[PDB]
Amino acid sequence: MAKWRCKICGYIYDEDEGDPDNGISPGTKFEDLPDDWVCPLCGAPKSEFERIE
Ligand SMILES: [Fe+3]
Repeated sequence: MAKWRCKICGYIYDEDEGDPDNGISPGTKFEDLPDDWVCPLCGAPKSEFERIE
């Protein structure tokens, strides 16, 4: 699946790994993250992410 990178801090959301610490299980698409999900490292919104893969 895709990788999305936070432009502010470089954190990569990997759809194959999800974000289990915030209740997002492996295999969840970036589009299916909650509208108000933020970068776990810097707090930037989804609008600051771009697909890198
Ligand atoms: Fe970030």
